[PDB]
Amino acid sequence: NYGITESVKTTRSKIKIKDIVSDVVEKKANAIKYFLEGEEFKQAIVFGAYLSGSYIAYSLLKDCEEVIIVDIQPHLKDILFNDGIKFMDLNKLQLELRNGTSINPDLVIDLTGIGGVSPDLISKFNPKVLIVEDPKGNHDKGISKIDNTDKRLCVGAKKGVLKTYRSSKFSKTSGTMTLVVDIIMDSCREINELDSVLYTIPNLKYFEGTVFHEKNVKKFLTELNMSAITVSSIDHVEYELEEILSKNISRVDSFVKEFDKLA
Amino acid sequence: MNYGITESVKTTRSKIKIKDIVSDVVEKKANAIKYFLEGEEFKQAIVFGAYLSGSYIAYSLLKDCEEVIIVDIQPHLKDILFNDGIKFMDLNKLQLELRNGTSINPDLVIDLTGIGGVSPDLISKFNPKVLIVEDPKGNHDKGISKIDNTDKRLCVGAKKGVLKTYRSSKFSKTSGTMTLVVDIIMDSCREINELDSVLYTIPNLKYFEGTVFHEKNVKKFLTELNMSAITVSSIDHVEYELEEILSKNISRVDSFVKEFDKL
Amino acid sequence: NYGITESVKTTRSKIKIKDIVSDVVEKKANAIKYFLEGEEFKQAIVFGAYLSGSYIAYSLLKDCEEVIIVDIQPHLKDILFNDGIKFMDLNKLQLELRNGTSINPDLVIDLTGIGGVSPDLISKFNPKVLIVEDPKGNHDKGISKIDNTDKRLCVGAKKGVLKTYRSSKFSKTSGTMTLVVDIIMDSCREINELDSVLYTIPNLKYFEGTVFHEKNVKKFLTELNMSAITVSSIDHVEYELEEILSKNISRVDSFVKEFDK
Amino acid sequence: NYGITESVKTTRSKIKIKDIVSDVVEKKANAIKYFLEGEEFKQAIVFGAYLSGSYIAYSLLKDCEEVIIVDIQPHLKDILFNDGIKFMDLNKLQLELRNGTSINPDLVIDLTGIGGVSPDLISKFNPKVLIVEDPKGNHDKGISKIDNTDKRLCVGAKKGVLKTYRSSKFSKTSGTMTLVVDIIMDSCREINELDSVLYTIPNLKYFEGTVFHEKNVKKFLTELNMSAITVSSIDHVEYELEEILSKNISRVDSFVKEFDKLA
Ligand SMILES: Nc1ncnc2c1ncn2[C@@H]1O[C@H](CSCC[C@H](N)C(=O)O)[C@@H](O)[C@H]1O
Ligand SMILES: Nc1ncnc2c1ncn2[C@@H]1O[C@H](CSCC[C@H](N)C(=O)O)[C@@H](O)[C@H]1O
Ligand SMILES: Nc1ncnc2c1ncn2[C@@H]1O[C@H](CSCC[C@H](N)C(=O)O)[C@@H](O)[C@H]1O
Ligand SMILES: Nc1ncnc2c1ncn2[C@@H]1O[C@H](CSCC[C@H](N)C(=O)O)[C@@H](O)[C@H]1O
Ligand SMILES: Cc1c(O)cc(O)nc1CC(=O)O
Ligand SMILES: Cc1c(O)cc(O)nc1CC(=O)O
Ligand SMILES: Cc1c(O)cc(O)nc1CC(=O)O
Ligand SMILES: Cc1c(O)cc(O)nc1CC(=O)O
Repeated sequence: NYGITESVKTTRSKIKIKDIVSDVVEKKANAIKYFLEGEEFKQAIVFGAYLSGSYIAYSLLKDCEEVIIVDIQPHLKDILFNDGIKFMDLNKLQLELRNGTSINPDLVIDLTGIGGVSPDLISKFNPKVLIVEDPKGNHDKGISKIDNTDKRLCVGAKKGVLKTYRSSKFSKTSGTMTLVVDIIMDSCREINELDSVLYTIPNLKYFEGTVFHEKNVKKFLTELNMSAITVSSIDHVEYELEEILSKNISRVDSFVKEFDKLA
Repeated sequence: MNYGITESVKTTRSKIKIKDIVSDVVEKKANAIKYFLEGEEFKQAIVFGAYLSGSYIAYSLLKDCEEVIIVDIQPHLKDILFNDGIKFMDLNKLQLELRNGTSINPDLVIDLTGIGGVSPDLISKFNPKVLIVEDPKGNHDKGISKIDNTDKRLCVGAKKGVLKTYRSSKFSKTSGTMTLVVDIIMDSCREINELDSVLYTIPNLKYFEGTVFHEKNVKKFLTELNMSAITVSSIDHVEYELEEILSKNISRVDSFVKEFDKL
Repeated sequence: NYGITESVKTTRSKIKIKDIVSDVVEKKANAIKYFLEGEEFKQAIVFGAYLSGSYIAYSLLKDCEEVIIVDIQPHLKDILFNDGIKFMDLNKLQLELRNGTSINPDLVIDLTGIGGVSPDLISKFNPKVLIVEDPKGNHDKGISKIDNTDKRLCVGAKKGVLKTYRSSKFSKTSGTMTLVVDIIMDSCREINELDSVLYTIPNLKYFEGTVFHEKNVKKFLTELNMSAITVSSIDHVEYELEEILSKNISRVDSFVKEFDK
Repeated sequence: NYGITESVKTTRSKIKIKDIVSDVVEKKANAIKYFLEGEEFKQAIVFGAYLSGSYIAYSLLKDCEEVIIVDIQPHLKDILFNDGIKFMDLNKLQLELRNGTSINPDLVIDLTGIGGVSPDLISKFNPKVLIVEDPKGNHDKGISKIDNTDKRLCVGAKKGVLKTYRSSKFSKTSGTMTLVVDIIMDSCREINELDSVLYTIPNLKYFEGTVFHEKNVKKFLTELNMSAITVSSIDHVEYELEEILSKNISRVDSFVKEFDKLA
């Protein structure tokens, strides 16, 4: 399409924010898959539905008979896309733990990160495998101080820490939201330098507010259908726009590092 | 300022709104013109290009100009004018009145249309005391220089001037108010993200130009500008630094009319 | 080609600082050539021997019968590589201008920039063509304040301003040195992001000091033979290193903008 | 000092490369000091004299009766400034281990990083404390692949990993040379943006080559006495130049992260 006049072009990227989220959640899910080495489980409990928790739970359905997503926010059941996954709010979980025997997972995954699940609640399980997502990205004193990932690695015969970074680029956290935003912002800066570009728009907003303040998952999902970037230019930049975004998405590297505990 | 996903993370929306950035930029352009005019009074001022800075620049000319007329190829842009003292004419109505009338004979002509805008031929039909042409070019870009014809538009007026707007020490592709606002926001984000404890920084941007020229909805566009320029997720307070970074980037904008002497 | 151990490689760029200087001076000389449209001159006077002036004077020898380089520093005669170019210091030029008739150029080119040639000295000529190099690059208030390029365009039937920028990149001035330094620095940042790179070294120093403080052109020319960049990496980066540098050299765009009457 | 004419000022930074090196080696030595909690040792063995190793060995003399620096390069004995530090080449250490009993350290520190000490040689010791310097900085696939820091933490009752990063900035390694170079380069970017600056020169060269190819420590030490940055500007920037460098040096954060065997 054209801009203000036919002398300027407007190009909306084919890559949408949801395609960026998808690629990142998938890398996290594949990092977990690789660490699990094809092991099968009777009951998997995943803490934290947003943002990568939903796909990671879907990915566990193949080798896990029962997959339970647990979240402190009951409205996050709406972020699950597959009915095979069971959703439990934190109160219902804690209630069932005390007055029941149905909760005894062999796989526990903590994806809550900063200010999330307490090591105390994790200590109530005895799984074969414990995976804790490390929210820390590149160095930041403020984030390191509030982080307690090591304290959460208190159960499981096998323990692992899910780490996610961008090769050659700086990111403050390993969070899917942070990574998507950083991939978009870095692509923007390089796209603006392409010949004939007037300006580059990253189609961003505080998406996290839609999910946790407005409590509207449906609206949040609609907001992710937006082109990641919109560019105003004199010449065609469509090909270079997709290449810069794809290259930045490809920088994402996710892996589970085994936390050695001999006893 | 509010909590994010949990009480361990804060969300800070900047006090500075996108409209405050737009306002500061348009005002710098209007003051650059004011300074160049040296208090000279005019009977009829014609301003080509209502969007984005033309609206305020026309309002600023009302003091020393008896009649101020905004001319735009888009008739719906009459909605971007905020003062009823500014007369609005579409390009057809102007061209018609020029041929079959004598009411159009301005002593002050201002072309703010930039890229793919007013033709030097239409400018040649006037004989003002002062001609000011806004140069859309920012920092060097071959694609933009090729399409630019600012020098060809400086064909009339006893006194000629070129309105130039740049960001001191920073790169911008154009002098456009939209380009500058976007670049100020993006550069502020880059620096804000480096503050200690910041997780991620969101520039609240979108293709605002599309709302004005594709959707043809000025009202919606104006509402979209009321949004905070930046939203930050952090562990610690960044509210004061967030405003300081933005203010410093807004201050980098330098607008001036360079006299194009001729005899 | 190994570093501290055989597990790390050291790669010195094939492109030398002199190759970057050469490419930038040639772009400036070609910008002037295109503006002159093949016009022939009897006497060309070029103010400012360092850094592009030397090559620009050499490039004028084809269409100019006499080419004179003028400079406030007499030792800069050493930066001229062709004996066909005549060298005069600023004092000798001013003396001859006042008490003589041998100086009456039809082509005047001012390349001194910041704190250089006075509009008063330029006003003493009546050439067919005048070219003033604009030292300003991208926007900077401090540099704009001290700049007086417009005041120097006071003579010549045809006037032009030599402008040089880097497309899509920020540079404070249009000066050859600054452009070489900025090309090197920007290449280094992108090279550091290549996979397996540990660190990237721009082989820079205050080269200007060797020329104007130490007053040693020979040493300065030897200093330019160094590789522009040295990289420590686990994997091969030879070709990417040359591609990033070449792309940054290619961003340089020089042109003479005609100043009407 | 002036430049080409008196209209331009040349400013050489008061901060020398050696001062930036000093701040980085000292932070590493203080990170180790803090981790050791004042514990005293009979024999400390430090692998890798260059670059931070020499000062780290000097810092251990207070609480260690015997401090031995071990290096694969015999000429690196020249980088040690204090005669109290005993120097042994790699061959001499391995020979004495097999045909002797004088080598039985209670403190082992591996600072060799990439392509350095083999876990096999580390396995030959039985110290009270083992500290392995992690050479990895922020994420890079190539560097992570060649890194084997975890495999080197095979001995010691107490294990620690010395990590060094730049808060909010990207660095490929934790190496003293990499950090100094990155601090200088980042300071240049910001210094170049100061008003009136024409250009900024980082006074860098391949210093590592002087030490390992030319095998001249003396020359290397002389090369570090140079000002870190030289700036050409119209106005005074002395105070800002030192402030930008100091702020970048301050971003360096070194710490030993404990690895608990719990056995
Ligand atoms: N104690 C707790 N128990 C269960 N869920 C929690 C929790 N504390 C926070 N959460 C939930 O966990 C999520 C924290 S955000 C996690 C981001 C995720 N690691 C990613 O990279 O996408 C939110 O859905 C929040 O509501
Ligand atoms: N030939 C013409 N005559 C009158 N108005 C025109 C025109 N071509 C474009 N325009 C109008 O001029 C504007 C071009 S956008 C101008 C951007 C402006 N310089 C700024 O910095 O804000 C739009 O309002 C457009 O509709
Ligand atoms: N008044 C004057 N007359 C003649 N030469 C001068 C002068 N003032 C300065 N110079 C010389 O002009 C040069 C200024 S350096 C300018 C940089 C050059 N435009 C480039 O891009 O390479 C120096 O060689 C200096 O000795
Ligand atoms: N197997 C080995 N045994 C002992 N020293 C070694 C070694 N391999 C390399 N070295 C030495 O250890 C140093 C590796 S350089 C590591 C850089 C250091 N971590 C810093 O940040 O300053 C060099 O001096 C090298 O000669
Ligand atoms: C990673 C992360 C987290 O674990 C908790 C929180 O509140 N915010 C983030 C940032 C993000 O979601 O990207
Ligand atoms: C400057 C400018 C212009 O003159 C014409 C156009 O279509 N777009 C822009 C960019 C902008 O408005 O910022
Ligand atoms: C451009 C320029 C100049 O006009 C005068 C001076 O002294 N230094 C420079 C910088 C440079 O040589 O690049
Ligand atoms: C850290 C490091 C290392 O462990 C091995 C090597 O060859 N180079 C470096 C880089 C540096 O010294 O910064």
